[PDB]
Order: sequence, then C-alpha cells, then structure tokens
Amino acid sequence: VGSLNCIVAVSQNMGIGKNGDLPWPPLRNEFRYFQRMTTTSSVEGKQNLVIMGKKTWFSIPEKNRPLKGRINLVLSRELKEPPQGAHFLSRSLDDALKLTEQPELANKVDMVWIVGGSSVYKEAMNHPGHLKLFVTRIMQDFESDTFFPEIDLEKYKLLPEYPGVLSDVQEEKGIKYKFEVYEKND
Ligand SMILES: NC(=O)C1=CN([C@@H]2O[C@H](COP(=O)(O)OP(=O)(O)OC[C@H]3O[C@@H](n4cnc5c(N)ncnc54)[C@H](OP(=O)(O)O)[C@@H]3O)[C@@H](O)[C@H]2O)C=CC1
Ligand SMILES: Cc1c(Sc2cccc3ccccc23)sc2nc(N)nc(N)c12
Repeated sequence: VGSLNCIVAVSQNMGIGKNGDLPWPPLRNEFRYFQRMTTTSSVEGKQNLVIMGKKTWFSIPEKNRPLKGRINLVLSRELKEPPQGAHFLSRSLDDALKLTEQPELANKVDMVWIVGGSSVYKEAMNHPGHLKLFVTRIMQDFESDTFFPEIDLEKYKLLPEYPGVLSDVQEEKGIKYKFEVYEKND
C-alpha cells in the first residue's frame, strides 16, 4: 500500500455538497480530473482504493458506480453489507485502513484516496502521518449544506507545483477554478 490522499472540490465558502449533489452545475473536466487522479496507479499490477461515506456513494450517478478501475469501499455502521455495485464495506476509517494491511488487499492496492464526505475528511486530516490533500478551489460562493473541514496551513503546505496537475485557472460554464496539492507530515 502506498500514499494516503484526500481529494475534494470546494467553493470559496468551503462548500462541498447540497441536497446530495454538488453545490455547482456539473464541471466535466473537474470530474475528469478526479477520475484521472484517483484511477492512475504509479505501480504496475496494482489498483487504487477509494474510501467514501455512505451518502457520497449514493450521490454518484448509478452509471458511474462503482468508480471503474478502482476498488470501492464504503463507510457505514448501519449497512450490513456493501451496497449494490460496491466492493467492500467498513465501519470506521481505521478498519478500512487495517483492511488494506490484510493478506487479501496488502499487495493489490497502490494509493488510497478518501473521496468524501465531511466526517471522513476531518478524521483523516487531523490524524498523525503523511497525508496529501488534492483540493480543487471553485472560485465563487455557492449555497451549500455540507462543508470541507478547516485546513490548518501551519501543518499543510501548499506545493508550488505537482506533476500531472495544472497550475493555472480553468473555467467551465462561467465558473473559474484551480487545482491545488497540500502535504503534511507529522
Ligand atoms: N468534492 C466534493 O465536492 C464532494 C462532494 N460530495 C457531496 O458532499 C455531500 C456528502 O455528505 P456527507 O454528509 O459529508 O456524507 P458522507 O459521504 O460522509 O456519508 C455520511 C454517512 O457515511 C457513514 N460514515 C461517514 N463517515 C464514517 C465513518 N468514519 N465510519 C463509518 N461510517 C461513516 C455514516 O453512515 P451510517 O449512518 O450508515 O453509519 C454517515 O451517515 C453530498 O452532497 C455529496 O454530493 C461528496 C464527496 C466529495
Ligand atoms: C467524489 C467526487 C466526485 S463524484 C460526485 C460526487 C457527488 C455528486 C456527484 C454528482 C454527479 C457526478 C458526480 C458526483 S467529483 C469530485 N471532485 C473532486 N475534486 N473531489 C471529489 N472527491 C469528487
């Protein structure tokens, strides 16, 4: 198992979701970017694992579920088995990560990507260790009911470049946004 990473897109007022969808209209290349980053494994013969909350799972369009070319793991304490189309089910972030050190998964998994939502991000972000955040800054306010947790800039350094990540501003449907990578090691 290699890197642990969170990936998110967030509005200027820290919003990530609204009524079970994104706060903004669909941004095709943003979804492409998320797909490219989470799918691509820096090793041969391995796959990345994506970990997500139950509400995130059911926010993804059925036709993109499971997220293809990745091992999909859902967090829930109410479900008794993985949802239709998912691969694994865990009861805590720790268990999901323990599960990666299993004989079963140990040698099939390259990167682990936490793909949301709020509570999964917060726990991963406050836990000691080496962690990167891939943050798409959506450069407007949007009405939101679910928020990204505070990024403590004392611990998380914004990297001045990162391979395979564009630095300049993008725009789709009249909404500008930018890609950022943060790293901590504590
Ligand atoms: N990048 C972005 O902009 C992203 C946006 N989104 C959007 O954000 C919102 C997601 O919402 P959010 O409410 O934060 O939901 P989550 O995806 O975190 O789902 C919450 C449910 O997941 C289970 N869960 C969460 N964490 C854990 C855990 N550590 N261990 C066991 N179970 C856990 C609980 O389910 P149970 O009650 O069954 O125990 C909880 O009720 C949606 O609107 C979605 O579209 C989602 C991802 C990224
Ligand atoms: C899970 C996710 C997605 S998938 C998704 C998540 C929530 C609602 C969606 C609605 C339509 C299509 C896809 C949806 S896009 C995206 N972008 C970044 N930078 N980070 C993420 N974690 C996601």
